[PDB]
Amino acid sequence: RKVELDEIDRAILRLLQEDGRMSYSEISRRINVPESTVRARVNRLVKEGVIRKFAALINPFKAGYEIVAFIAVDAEPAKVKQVVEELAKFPEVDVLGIVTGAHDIFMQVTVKDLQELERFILEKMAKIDGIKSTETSILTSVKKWGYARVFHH
Amino acid sequence: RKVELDEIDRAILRLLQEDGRMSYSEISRRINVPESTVRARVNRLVKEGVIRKFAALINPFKAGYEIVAFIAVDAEPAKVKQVVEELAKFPEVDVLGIVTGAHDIFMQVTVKDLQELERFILEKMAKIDGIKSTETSILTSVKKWGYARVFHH
Amino acid sequence: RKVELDEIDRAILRLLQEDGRMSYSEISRRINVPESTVRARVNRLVKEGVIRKFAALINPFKAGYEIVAFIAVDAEPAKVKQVVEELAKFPEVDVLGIVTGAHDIFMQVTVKDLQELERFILEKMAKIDGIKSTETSILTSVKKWGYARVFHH
Amino acid sequence: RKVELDEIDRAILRLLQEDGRMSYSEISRRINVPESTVRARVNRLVKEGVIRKFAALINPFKAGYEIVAFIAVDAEPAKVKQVVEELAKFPEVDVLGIVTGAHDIFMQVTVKDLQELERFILEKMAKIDGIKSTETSILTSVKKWGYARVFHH
Amino acid sequence: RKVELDEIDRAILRLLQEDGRMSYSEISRRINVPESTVRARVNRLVKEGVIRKFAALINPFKAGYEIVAFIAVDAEPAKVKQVVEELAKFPEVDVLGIVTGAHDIFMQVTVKDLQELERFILEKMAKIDGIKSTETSILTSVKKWGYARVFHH
Amino acid sequence: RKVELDEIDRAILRLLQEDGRMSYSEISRRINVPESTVRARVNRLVKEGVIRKFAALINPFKAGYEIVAFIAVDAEPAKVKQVVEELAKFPEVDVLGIVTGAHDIFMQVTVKDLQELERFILEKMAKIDGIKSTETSILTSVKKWGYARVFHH
Amino acid sequence: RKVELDEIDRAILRLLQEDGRMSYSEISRRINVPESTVRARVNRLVKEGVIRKFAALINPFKAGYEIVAFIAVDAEPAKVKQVVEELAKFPEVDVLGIVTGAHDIFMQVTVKDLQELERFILEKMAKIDGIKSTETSILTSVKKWGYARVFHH
Amino acid sequence: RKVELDEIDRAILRLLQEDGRMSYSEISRRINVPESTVRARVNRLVKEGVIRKFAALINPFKAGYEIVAFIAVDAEPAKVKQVVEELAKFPEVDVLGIVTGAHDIFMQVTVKDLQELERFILEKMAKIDGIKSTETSILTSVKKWGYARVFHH
Ligand SMILES: CC[C@H](C)[C@H](N)C(=O)O
Ligand SMILES: CC[C@H](C)[C@H](N)C(=O)O
Ligand SMILES: CC[C@H](C)[C@H](N)C(=O)O
Ligand SMILES: CC[C@H](C)[C@H](N)C(=O)O
Ligand SMILES: CC[C@H](C)[C@H](N)C(=O)O
Ligand SMILES: CC[C@H](C)[C@H](N)C(=O)O
Ligand SMILES: CC[C@H](C)[C@H](N)C(=O)O
Ligand SMILES: CC[C@H](C)[C@H](N)C(=O)O
Repeated sequence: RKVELDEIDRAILRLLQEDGRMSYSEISRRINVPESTVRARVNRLVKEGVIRKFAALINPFKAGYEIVAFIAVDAEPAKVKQVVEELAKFPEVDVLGIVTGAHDIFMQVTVKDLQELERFILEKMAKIDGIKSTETSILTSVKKWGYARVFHH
Repeated sequence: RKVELDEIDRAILRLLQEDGRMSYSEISRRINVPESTVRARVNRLVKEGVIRKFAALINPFKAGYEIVAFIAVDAEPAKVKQVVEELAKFPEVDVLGIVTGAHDIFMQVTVKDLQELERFILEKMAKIDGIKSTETSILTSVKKWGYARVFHH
Repeated sequence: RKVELDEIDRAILRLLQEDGRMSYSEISRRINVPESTVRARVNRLVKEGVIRKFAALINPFKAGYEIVAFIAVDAEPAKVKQVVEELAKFPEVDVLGIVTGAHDIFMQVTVKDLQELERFILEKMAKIDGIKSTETSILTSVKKWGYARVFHH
Repeated sequence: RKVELDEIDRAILRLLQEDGRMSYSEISRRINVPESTVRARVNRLVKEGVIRKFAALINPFKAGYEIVAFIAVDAEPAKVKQVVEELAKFPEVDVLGIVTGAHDIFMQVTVKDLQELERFILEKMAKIDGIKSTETSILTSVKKWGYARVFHH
Repeated sequence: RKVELDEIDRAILRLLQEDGRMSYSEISRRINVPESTVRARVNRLVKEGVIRKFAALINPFKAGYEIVAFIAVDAEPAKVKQVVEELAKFPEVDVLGIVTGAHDIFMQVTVKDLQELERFILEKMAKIDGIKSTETSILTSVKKWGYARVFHH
Repeated sequence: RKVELDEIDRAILRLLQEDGRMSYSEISRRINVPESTVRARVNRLVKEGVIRKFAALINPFKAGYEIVAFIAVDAEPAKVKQVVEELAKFPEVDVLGIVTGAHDIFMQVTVKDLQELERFILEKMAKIDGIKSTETSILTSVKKWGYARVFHH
Repeated sequence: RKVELDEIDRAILRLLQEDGRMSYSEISRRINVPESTVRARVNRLVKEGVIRKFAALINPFKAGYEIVAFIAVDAEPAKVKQVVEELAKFPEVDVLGIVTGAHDIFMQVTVKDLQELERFILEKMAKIDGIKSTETSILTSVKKWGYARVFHH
Repeated sequence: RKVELDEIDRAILRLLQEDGRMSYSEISRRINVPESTVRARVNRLVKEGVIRKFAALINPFKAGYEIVAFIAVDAEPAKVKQVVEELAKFPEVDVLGIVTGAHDIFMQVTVKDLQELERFILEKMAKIDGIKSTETSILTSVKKWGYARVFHH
């Protein structure tokens, strides 16, 4: 699973997290590596899946999403994988995985308001076979943002 | 807090989540809007903070990070804000906020292995005044990735 | 959903929470606004649903109700709305809503004694399809009263 | 503590919960009891504290309050009474009491938005000596309203 | 439900808790009341059910019972009463009732050893329709004994 | 700790749990053992502590106690024994021990009403050094009674 | 169940826990007991089952197992024994028993990595009839090792 | 940390878990490898720490230990490592590590009876600085044994 990375790969990844739209000319000047080996190394990082893709990181509060929430899901053990497959199709779901501990499934969701949160949980998620329970924790403030998939509804 | 957005702004945001390195020429062709109004609208989205920035979205598993975890933190009520300020300085911390529910603080962290996770929790976080308890849930698989800040240690 | 309110509307709402039977003559003298615009503004607040209605606020302990309790209900996710619809028909139920967190449904109930509480939970609520569990917290003292619907059994 | 009530008292209480502004003339016609004994019985109910007072029952969502929440508070056992005394002074707090179970103190609060909820919990409640922990459950919908004290901030 | 008691009744109850085999002659001397009114008052206390009966209070540890445990039972809400009826038939069960809180049913049991505890829980209680879960808390020491029904197996 | 018991001892214990005031004449007739060996065996059971004593078993509901409750206590680990010593002095406390599990101390209490329960928990128990938390479960009905120490306040 | 042991048996057991491959010659010299009575006593300890067997105690981390975890299992009460029988067949399971408390079944498992842990829980354990829930706690460091059954997959 | 192992190493480890006292002559015959390379490979496994040591695996129930328990420990975050260091010195503690989840520290202990368990928890563990809480789960039956360090008190 791990892809071999060297010092130059990590330097490129650091710059492309500073500014995802950085030119390979600018990376080249800053790490004293040829534009050409920069370009080739980025194409390999993408080809290998180290870079899934590039994105605009959106502030959902500024975009008019009032509700960013973490939902902990309890699911029938034999249905956990199928429940994750169904959850992944909703554009409200930003982050989704299977976890150790007291809950089986962990997700982050972004919705416009509390009535949209309740519709999402009770009219969409609750119809998935195998969901026994949900526990929603609503962010009241965010110090460090992750990734929000927004306006895909 | 909400910034006024129209149909064209949302279209641009959708494309810039598809490919964060999309040229304004390419957005212009795809939404039949001038490169020039595309450029001006993106500069306003960034200026207003709707777009925090652009980034490479990294697969931490492929980058050699074996541990992606959610940590729920219980903190002395009067210290919650100060605890968040201290937590935000660690490059292991990808996502960090204050939440409603049974826990006060929610975060995602990315570390190389279980011994790095324990060092992070017991030799870094545990020295913060006001942390009473931590509960770590380790991702065993991720269906939908968020945002990982990686190689900043 | 929000109804537009100005300074005078809020002043009227403050007085009508001080004394729900306050004459529009008395409100008029106290906020130096005409009885006539007071009357018209109250009719609009009621028409718009800002004022649901006026009520006597009853002390259930003084009325002979010994048990004021909060019940947290866990329900099958797909049945939560239908469970709330059935719960709303009981006159024991004063306050009833859907909530984020560890429980799905939150309610306040008022009953005469512990045997009436057990009959309510086990012979009325428990027959509702979709209720998995109830957790009752009994008020031993009330510092600030809400609203009790009483003698409707 | 219980005040002696008869059939006519309960009939009056039922009507004054139907419409808190009902004339004693109207109650008199509906229960075939003299306006005069109606008036005297209501004055005794108020004098005895059975009727705390009359109020407008406000829909906080329509009044522009987006957040109606139940907060469960864990407090140092020796400080529970003093914590309740301090909590009672905030106009955000609608309902407040001491409870049996896993939490010591139960309250309902009404605030304008999530940032006001966090300020209330972390900059007001958290400064009270003896509060160890809070757990907030946010109403996403209300089927049966209680009592909200609003515009007193 | 409450049976009318006076000063002399309470005095008799105090003495009959000091020594359940106390003669009415001895009670008569100690409270300066006639043996005859003592006898008549005890017959009424028994007839009315204030005194369920008299018993030897046994130390189960000294009787060779190593395990005195409290079991909290979670039951399907619609089956709680029937579950209690079935539980009451086992002679291992000393105390049994329905409770407010996180559990539905509370009991104390006395068994000879850990293998008898597991047989009781898994081969007797677990076959009752409606039991979803049990949580056993084993007494490691008893400061104040209640009542143990022993040698009835 | 275990005291040696034979078939006749167990037979006597069974009868003295049927009726704690049973004459040794009556036990003698029912188990075909001499009154004299019956008497000697009971004196040894008491001397050895197998029989702590005899008591009237009281129905607290009929005696006017409305509240029979189980309280789970969380205590500082180093103070658990001292907390039990202090708890044992209250006549409200019927049963008291140290337990395995999520709570340290388990007790049953009997008080007249909810205001007496709150005074007991907050003005008596809460002043004990080392009590961190209490969780009270109130009996709404009792199928099998234990032992209540009553009228000792 | 207990097998009679004397001073010499316990001395032999202490030495055979120091070094499971200790010669009976070496035990004989160290406890000043004949090789022959040492041999006979060890054969009886094995025959009686006091010594289940001898084993190499393996460090799973050094053997390339990255994941040593404790799994708490919640099971339908009537199926707990059958669930344990099925769990015992997996070579990943090192320690397995039935427990008092909030969980029914407790086990330790050893697997190569997080993806093997998830496959074990979701594709093997989850197919067992009667498993309602699992809670995995992953060891981040071990101060005192138990017993790991390794390379049996 | 991982030590390089081949097919022959794993075969030797499998046999030395079957019988920890197996002669290298017997391993040699069973895997068709020279006694001499068997001996050298075992000396390297021990030298590298893959084999911590060899031991008799004892059945504590047969050895007269009635109580095998798992204890979950909650500790002040800054003291977790020091608490583990102190816990490791007790011979009652068989297995001890730091864990992810709701508890910080996990251990297995073996003691003779319930009074020894309470003395261990309250007079030994509870005196360790930083222990906030313990939760003991007692094994009622063991299907698969781990490792018990016994008679070292
Ligand atoms: C793979 C983990 C599963 C889903 C569960 N949360 C557990 O801890 O065992
Ligand atoms: C702002 C929320 C705080 C931190 C706490 N989690 C609560 O629910 O009340
Ligand atoms: C709408 C909320 C639902 C009912 C659940 N309590 C949760 O937190 O996810
Ligand atoms: C009066 C009740 C106290 C505050 C606590 N909640 C208990 O159940 O014991
Ligand atoms: C009657 C009480 C029921 C059984 C449940 N324990 C509750 O608290 O609501
Ligand atoms: C003796 C038991 C202590 C008090 C705690 N309840 C535990 O389970 O470990
Ligand atoms: C035998 C114990 C069962 C499985 C459950 N854990 C209880 O505590 O009652
Ligand atoms: C290293 C883990 C710590 C001790 C805690 N149990 C947590 O999950 O975060």
